[PDB]
Amino acid sequence: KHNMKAFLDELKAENIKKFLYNFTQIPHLAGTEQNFQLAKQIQSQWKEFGLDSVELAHYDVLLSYPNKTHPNYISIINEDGNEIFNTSLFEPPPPGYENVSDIVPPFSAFSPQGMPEGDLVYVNYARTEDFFKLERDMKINCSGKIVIARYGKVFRGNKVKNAQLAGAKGVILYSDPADYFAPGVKSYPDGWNLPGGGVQRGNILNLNGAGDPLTPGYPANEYAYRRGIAEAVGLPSIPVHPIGYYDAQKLLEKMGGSAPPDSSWRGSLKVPYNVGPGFTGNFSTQKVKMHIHSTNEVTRIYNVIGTLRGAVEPDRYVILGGHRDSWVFGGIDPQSGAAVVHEIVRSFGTLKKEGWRPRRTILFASWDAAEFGLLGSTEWAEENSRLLQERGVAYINADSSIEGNYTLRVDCTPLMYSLVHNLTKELKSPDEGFEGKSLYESWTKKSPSPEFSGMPRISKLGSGNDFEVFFQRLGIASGRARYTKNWETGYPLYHSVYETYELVEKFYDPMFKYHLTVAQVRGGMVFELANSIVLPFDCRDYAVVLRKYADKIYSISMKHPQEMKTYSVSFDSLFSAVKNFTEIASKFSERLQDFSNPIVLRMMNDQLMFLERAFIDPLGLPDRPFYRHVIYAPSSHNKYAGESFPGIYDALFDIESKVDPSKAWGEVKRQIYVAAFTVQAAAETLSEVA
Amino acid sequence: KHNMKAFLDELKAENIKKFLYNFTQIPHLAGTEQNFQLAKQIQSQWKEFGLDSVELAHYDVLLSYPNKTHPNYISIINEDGNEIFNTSLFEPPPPGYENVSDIVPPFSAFSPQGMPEGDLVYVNYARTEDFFKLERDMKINCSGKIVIARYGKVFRGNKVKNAQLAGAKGVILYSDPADYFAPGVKSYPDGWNLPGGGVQRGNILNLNGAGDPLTPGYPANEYAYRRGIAEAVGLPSIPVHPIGYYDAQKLLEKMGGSAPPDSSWRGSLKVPYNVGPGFTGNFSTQKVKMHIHSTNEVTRIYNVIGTLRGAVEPDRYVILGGHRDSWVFGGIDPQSGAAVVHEIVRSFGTLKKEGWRPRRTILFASWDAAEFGLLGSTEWAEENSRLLQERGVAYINADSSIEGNYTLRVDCTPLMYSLVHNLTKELKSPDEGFEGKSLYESWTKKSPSPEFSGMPRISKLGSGNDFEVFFQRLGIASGRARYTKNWETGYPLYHSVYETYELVEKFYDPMFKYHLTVAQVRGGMVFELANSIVLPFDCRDYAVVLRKYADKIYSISMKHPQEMKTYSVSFDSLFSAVKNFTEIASKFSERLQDFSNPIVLRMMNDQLMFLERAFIDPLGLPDRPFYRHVIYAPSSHNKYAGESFPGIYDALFDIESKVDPSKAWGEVKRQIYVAAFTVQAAAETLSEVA
Ligand SMILES: *[C@@H]1O[C@H](CO)[C@@H](O[C@@H]2O[C@H](CO)[C@@H](O[C@@H]3O[C@H](CO)[C@@H](O)[C@H](O[C@H]4O[C@H](CO)[C@@H](O)[C@H](O)[C@@H]4O)[C@@H]3O)[C@H](O)[C@H]2NC(C)=O)[C@H](O)[C@H]1NC(C)=O
Ligand SMILES: *[C@@H]1O[C@H](CO)[C@@H](O[C@@H]2O[C@H](CO)[C@@H](O[C@@H]3O[C@H](CO)[C@@H](O)[C@H](O[C@H]4O[C@H](CO)[C@@H](O)[C@H](O)[C@@H]4O)[C@@H]3O)[C@H](O)[C@H]2NC(C)=O)[C@H](O)[C@H]1NC(C)=O
Ligand SMILES: *[C@@H]1O[C@H](CO)[C@@H](O[C@@H]2O[C@H](CO)[C@@H](O)[C@H](O)[C@H]2NC(C)=O)[C@H](O)[C@H]1NC(C)=O
Ligand SMILES: *[C@@H]1O[C@H](CO)[C@@H](O[C@@H]2O[C@H](CO)[C@@H](O)[C@H](O)[C@H]2NC(C)=O)[C@H](O)[C@H]1NC(C)=O
Ligand SMILES: *[C@@H]1O[C@H](CO)[C@@H](O[C@@H]2O[C@H](CO)[C@@H](O)[C@H](O)[C@H]2NC(C)=O)[C@H](O)[C@H]1NC(C)=O
Ligand SMILES: *[C@@H]1O[C@H](CO)[C@@H](O[C@@H]2O[C@H](CO)[C@@H](O)[C@H](O)[C@H]2NC(C)=O)[C@H](O)[C@H]1NC(C)=O
Ligand SMILES: *[C@@H]1O[C@H](CO)[C@@H](O[C@@H]2O[C@H](CO)[C@@H](O)[C@H](O)[C@H]2NC(C)=O)[C@H](O)[C@H]1NC(C)=O
Ligand SMILES: *[C@@H]1O[C@H](CO)[C@@H](O[C@@H]2O[C@H](CO)[C@@H](O)[C@H](O)[C@H]2NC(C)=O)[C@H](O)[C@H]1NC(C)=O
Ligand SMILES: CCCCCCC[C@H](NC(=O)[C@H](CC(=O)O)NC(C)=O)C(=O)O
Ligand SMILES: CCCCCCC[C@H](NC(=O)[C@H](CC(=O)O)NC(C)=O)C(=O)O
Ligand SMILES: *[C@@H]1O[C@H](CO)[C@@H](O)[C@H](O)[C@H]1NC(C)=O
Ligand SMILES: *[C@@H]1O[C@H](CO)[C@@H](O)[C@H](O)[C@H]1NC(C)=O
Ligand SMILES: *[C@@H]1O[C@H](CO)[C@@H](O)[C@H](O)[C@H]1NC(C)=O
Ligand SMILES: *[C@@H]1O[C@H](CO)[C@@H](O)[C@H](O)[C@H]1NC(C)=O
Ligand SMILES: *[C@@H]1O[C@H](CO)[C@@H](O)[C@H](O)[C@H]1NC(C)=O
Ligand SMILES: *[C@@H]1O[C@H](CO)[C@@H](O)[C@H](O)[C@H]1NC(C)=O
Ligand SMILES: [Ca+2]
Ligand SMILES: [Ca+2]
Ligand SMILES: [Cl-]
Ligand SMILES: [Cl-]
Ligand SMILES: [Zn+2]
Ligand SMILES: [Zn+2]
Ligand SMILES: [Zn+2]
Ligand SMILES: [Zn+2]
Repeated sequence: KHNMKAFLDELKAENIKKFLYNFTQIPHLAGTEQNFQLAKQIQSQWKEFGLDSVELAHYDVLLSYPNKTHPNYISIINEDGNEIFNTSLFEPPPPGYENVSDIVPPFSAFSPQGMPEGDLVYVNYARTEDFFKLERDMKINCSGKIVIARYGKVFRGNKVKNAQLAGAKGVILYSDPADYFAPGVKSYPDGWNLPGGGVQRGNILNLNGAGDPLTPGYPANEYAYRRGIAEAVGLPSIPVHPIGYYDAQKLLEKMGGSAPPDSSWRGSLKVPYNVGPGFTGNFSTQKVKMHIHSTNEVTRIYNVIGTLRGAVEPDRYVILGGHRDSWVFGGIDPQSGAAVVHEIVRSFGTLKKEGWRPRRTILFASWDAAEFGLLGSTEWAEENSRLLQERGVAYINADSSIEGNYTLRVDCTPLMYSLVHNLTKELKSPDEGFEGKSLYESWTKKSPSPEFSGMPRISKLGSGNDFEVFFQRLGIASGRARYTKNWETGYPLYHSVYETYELVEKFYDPMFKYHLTVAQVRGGMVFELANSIVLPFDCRDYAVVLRKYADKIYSISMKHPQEMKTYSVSFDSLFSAVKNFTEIASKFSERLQDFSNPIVLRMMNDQLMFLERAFIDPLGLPDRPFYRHVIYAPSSHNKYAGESFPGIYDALFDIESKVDPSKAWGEVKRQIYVAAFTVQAAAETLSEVA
Repeated sequence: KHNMKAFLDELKAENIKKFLYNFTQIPHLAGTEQNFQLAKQIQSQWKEFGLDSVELAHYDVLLSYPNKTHPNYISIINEDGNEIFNTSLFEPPPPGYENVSDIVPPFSAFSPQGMPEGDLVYVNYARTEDFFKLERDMKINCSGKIVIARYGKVFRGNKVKNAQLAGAKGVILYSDPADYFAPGVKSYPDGWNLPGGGVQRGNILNLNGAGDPLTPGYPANEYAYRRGIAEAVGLPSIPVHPIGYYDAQKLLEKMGGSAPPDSSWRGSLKVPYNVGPGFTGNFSTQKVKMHIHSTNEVTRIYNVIGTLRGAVEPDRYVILGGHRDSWVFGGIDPQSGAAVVHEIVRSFGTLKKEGWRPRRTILFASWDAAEFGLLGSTEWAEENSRLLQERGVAYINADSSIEGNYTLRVDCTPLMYSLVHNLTKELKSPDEGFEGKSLYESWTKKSPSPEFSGMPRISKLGSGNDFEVFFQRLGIASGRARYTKNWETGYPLYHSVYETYELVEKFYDPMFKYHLTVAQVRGGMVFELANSIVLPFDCRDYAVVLRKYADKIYSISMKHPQEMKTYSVSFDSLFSAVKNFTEIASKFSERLQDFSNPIVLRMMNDQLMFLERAFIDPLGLPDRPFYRHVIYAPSSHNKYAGESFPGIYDALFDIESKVDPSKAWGEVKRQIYVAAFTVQAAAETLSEVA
């Protein structure tokens, strides 16, 4: 038989290991020859594996690179203009790689050039709440200052956006051991902790889902008309550079001015964590100077797109995609994901060579330039948006398979909750102490649901990964799964040169059993979405969460009862809409269970497929035209986090500070109307069609 | 048998006549009790006729009405502030109706209040070219003036928009006998010409497809959050009032200043048609004073929505819709259309009572408030947009069935050209001298195609009618057909109190044979769209027109060869896209002809249905977010006319006057890229799906 169990049994830990080794011997930075060579290799291998067609889809997009002959660095500058301390020009390379060529030194992609000279202010994580604390409580003025911020808690671009708007002329980002050095664990190469010379790379764009900064809305193809740099989307306006904690210590140790307001502002370094501005009396006349010479350059990128044509519904697409580009070796990010995708393609291909085809078409994607702002997946979706929104059933992402070895982590639409629960009950747990038990059992024990007994935690989707354009712009049901760490007690080497094959094989997953379990979850999801007669979506699960989200947004508003009285702010329409969605979903599920008629089936499969699509508003969210999903959007304060009813949430955020409360509460009421209307309209897609 | 011929044979001229009489005895102005009573009657009758369900869909939208106790009028005002002449307070009512209550006096809907006093400038038709001539050639300054313009040639709102931007403080609109009095024909009631006391009503909004000015994007339902009047969409900012030619003569006869530049500026009145500004020397000290007291008021409107559920594909909708609201009696506009819709519903119902159902669902609509800006159809489409864009096969409009008695007029998407040609070859011509000949033969003889021998003229769609939201915002294939006049040699009584049943029965269509022929065309189109196994769309016809439109836009650009050299403006991408569309459409048509498999059929019917949808750009046209179709949009100078490649056309329009030619030609290049990309993307929807 060719059923799911046949597909799953063909997946092998040893193959995943072989592929991971093969993908991580040299750097694969977006836009470089080595990453084009890897694209060609994967294209060739996916053809060998048995896919019907495998093509490269290329685009010419804005990328950013350091200048090879004028390196980026930061200085402490004395009274005379002598540079008395300089940060590192590169991370000490890991053992055995000290002669590998073309390792990109640490930099912040898309930083402008500049050499700003100034006094530091230390801004904790540079979160919006951290800036509120500085300015409103401590009365510290960031205007004209260089801010030094520690990484962690939110996406780094959001930090830079916050720093900009606070008036800063530069940002130094660093990794504090409080956030990236786990107690009792050795630094790389003898454990998985971050050494003092390690540095986290990463882009600092604020694109809000636009993709290539020069071509928002349209693919960056050969005839594309590009915005000028001055009109580009999302580019930072102040120089930015990341450093390690050895170099950060040398910068923080002289900080004067105000004490930290409290212990949540102190990291683990042996420094005062003084907020500034400026250094203590002896060194009051020294300043910090940035030297940033990186250049933005339109560069060709390549996606690999593999097709396994459906036997019955070839015009319905289930997509498994993850990126291929890495900052350096990509040991975890993304090659632990890409190796899993490669073995999934191999397994589907094995079944295909034996005469099997899935019911629906499966598309497999190896995306380029994800590290520079999800550029490869976004340009491809812009090029193919008409096909995807009329044919796209689901998107399963496949970036890093592991970020820890403790338990499963799943983030997905409520439409896939039942599918995930059912699949994980049929898979074996890889965990110690759970041998012979299901993955559902181990996951639920380690990561319990906050609301329900005997259920696991599943998170929302925001951004930060290649599902973003599919889910937040186009409204295609999306999910992701990986193995993760224990939060109760990014990983330390994230985006550093130390993310290697050896890191994974020695410290994360020596037997590749966690990788195998992730391959079974992602591959299993794809198999069920592409083969189940009725799409494996349960609309009643959306109804349950919509009520939770409506309760939660109402509770936020109810912090301001006088204003709700004054401006007549009612959530009655939104609760009515959610109640109607609940009733209609219940009736639809009865019909689905109770309907030989392939027209009624496909009519009902179309109602299932277009249900996620119904939460899209074609006008987008306010000043964010490419975030269109009314229920979820990436948080306006943290791209990594999903926010529910984002339009209403943003209208309420810090509302007590708004200068015209009538207008502000009017906008809250407008967002309640948009949300209530969208929920009711989605509900009505599930009604009998005529 | 229940086939098309059975449907068509059941339609009767005598029933159309009976219904037209029934619909036109009292006024049915949007928002009034009489028009709600008619909605209830139609709902009841459509139920009786056999529809599965018939509901009222209501919305609360901005309407505009005169003040019953402070009437609108225009004055000539002397030096002392004595009003020496006043325009009429109402049109003399037609014979037998002089005691009918609730006739709305002539007014311009949505005019603001005001009493501006000034000197006139006569602006011909107030077209953009007329304003160019005044300002650039004659150096006449409209700032602070009351402009008097004649109706005709373009939609009246576009006139008011032009007048506003020229700085005017008021607009007087009038009907010149050159445009509304056919030579040798008697005035109403003794012929179909416009009498001197007749006045054309009509709204003067510039909504650009938004629908209700207070709720753009979302239905004006019970919980809607409304913009303030100051933020409303499309409202004119200067007072506007329409008058007849007896009253216009009294205003024009004193005009001084400059002579008309040429004979195309002179109408038929016995006046000089002097452009002004102001009156001749004897009366130089007199001014014109407007008195406008109309009020905008949120008012409930009602659409009737009838459903005939499909037997095989109930989730595919073919829509026949036209409006019900009229300015006064609606003898032609819209009741000549609504009477045809009523007989079509009756005929489909007859077949339904005998056990027949169409293959796909047919929706029938009686729209409200079309006269106030297509409000009823637009709010309904906003409410149901998710259902329509995933299920909508086609929209056939049904406003006035006649505007003349000479020949057929069809405006539609190229996807319906073959369907119309085939249907009209099977229908009998109603025309004198063509007895026993087909309607195709008579139409083609009277209205030949410009480009092809032995083919009829079919026009493009713009706006001005209720197909606008379906076609231009949502991308649902749309069409319209009516009987029209001979252009080689609006109709005179358009939007006047003289549009009565007697007008039609005595002067336009005494036997109701032209109405019957229109019922066969519209009803026949609906029958074929709702019943044909394969959708009756021919993608190759789109390929032919796209090449014509690309040739035409290139020719416009080629008026500026130096600039195209300087800024490297190439249309190569657009021609490549059109060539690819041609090739792919040809291959798709081969597969369609050559494919027992209902999945392949429906897959291919989905490719046909979503082909119009592929021409929608989710970002809309520049500053017009609700006009989304890249191939067609209503002209930016005349809402009634369709324009092809509107984005490029507007970027080229008057480009030689732009102050920064680099930026202007950059925008032309951007629009060429958007157009080329959209054509290629539409083409790719017709490729094999996997
Ligand atoms: C959830 O689904 C329910 C349907 O089960 C749906 O109920 C609808 O609610 C609206 C109210 O928002 C009802 O609207 C009424 O319709 C009648 C005509 O049928 C009108 O006469 C009413 O207007 C009068 O009363 C108003 C309220 O006091 C006044 O503001 C107004 O000026 C009039 O005097 C009113 O429009 C509608 O009938 C029902 N439909 C039903 C029961 O089938 C509810 O709206 C759905 N929720 C959401 C968020 O969509
Ligand atoms: C109409 O359909 C045809 C397909 O039949 C399609 O042809 C495509 O055209 C593009 C050109 O716009 C081709 O792009 C080339 O792709 C190759 C790789 O396959 C690249 O190496 C090429 O880039 C080099 O050359 C460029 C031009 O001088 C340079 O600008 C560039 O820097 C590189 O040196 C180039 O990208 C593409 O291969 C074909 N696809 C085919 C033939 O299958 C055409 O685009 C379609 N029309 C529209 C409007 O979409
Ligand atoms: C990664 O694996 C690929 C696939 O086996 C290797 O590429 C092959 O290399 C051999 C011998 O050098 C060639 O004969 C084949 O043509 C290649 N096949 C391809 C590209 O599909 C590649 O060498 C491996 N890389 C590493 C670092 O081990
Ligand atoms: C930090 O780096 C800078 C740049 O390389 C060093 O400054 C340069 O030193 C060289 C060697 O003497 C001189 O030729 C240049 O004139 C210097 N450039 C300057 C001062 O801007 C600097 O000495 C380094 N500091 C430390 C502590 O290594
Ligand atoms: C997950 O598994 C459950 C348990 O089998 C499925 O629920 C059953 O579905 C069948 C077929 O429709 C019904 O006959 C049963 O009554 C259901 N049992 C329940 C609800 O306890 C469920 O459909 C699966 N989810 C998927 C496939 O997405
Ligand atoms: C238009 O026709 C309708 C439908 O026949 C007439 O309405 C009917 O009037 C009769 C007698 O007055 C009532 O018994 C029915 O209940 C009505 N039927 C409906 C409303 O569906 C209406 O009178 C006609 N109007 C004119 C002006 O002739
Ligand atoms: C035009 O209409 C106005 C408004 O009705 C007339 O002016 C009014 O005349 C009455 C009757 O004598 C006076 O009571 C008001 O004081 C007048 N209002 C004014 C002058 O603003 C005016 O006479 C009419 N002109 C003609 C020629 O009929
Ligand atoms: C209009 O009528 C023509 C003539 O019958 C149709 O074209 C024929 O379609 C059949 C069935 O696919 C083909 O076998 C013939 O070769 C076609 N004849 C031609 C092109 O001359 C055409 O499809 C009809 N258009 C519709 C139904 O939209
Ligand atoms: C356009 C908004 C996102 C910015 C593009 C880079 C995205 C990149 N993503 C990542 O680095 C992701 C984050 C995650 O999903 O855990 N890393 C992994 C291991 O999945 C970044 O954070 O830098
Ligand atoms: C929002 C843009 C259109 C404005 C709404 C009123 C539309 C109204 N339409 C009409 O009066 C139409 C015009 C036509 O299609 O021939 N009249 C008829 C007889 O069909 C108007 O012109 O006044
Ligand atoms: C890189 O820096 C060198 C000098 O170190 C300079 O000559 C060159 O212009 C730069 N490269 C760029 C900007 O691409
Ligand atoms: C912060 O300091 C600078 C002094 O350079 C000043 O110009 C700016 O307005 C200040 N912002 C405040 C006080 O909010
Ligand atoms: C793998 O799990 C073990 C046991 O809990 C632990 O000692 C080790 O630190 C884990 N590795 C990582 C990278 O979390
Ligand atoms: C209409 O005009 C009368 C006086 O003629 C005035 O009292 C009333 O306010 C007006 N009605 C409105 C503005 O609806
Ligand atoms: C038109 O005339 C007015 C005089 O009231 C003037 O203010 C305005 O600027 C003029 N416009 C021109 C000359 O373009
Ligand atoms: C109807 O057609 C006849 C004959 O050509 C013509 O005399 C009459 O004017 C037409 N009526 C209208 C309204 O065009
Ligand atoms: Ca783009
Ligand atoms: Ca609206
Ligand atoms: Cl992932
Ligand atoms: Cl029409
Ligand atoms: Zn990644
Ligand atoms: Zn990453
Ligand atoms: Zn009309
Ligand atoms: Zn009209």
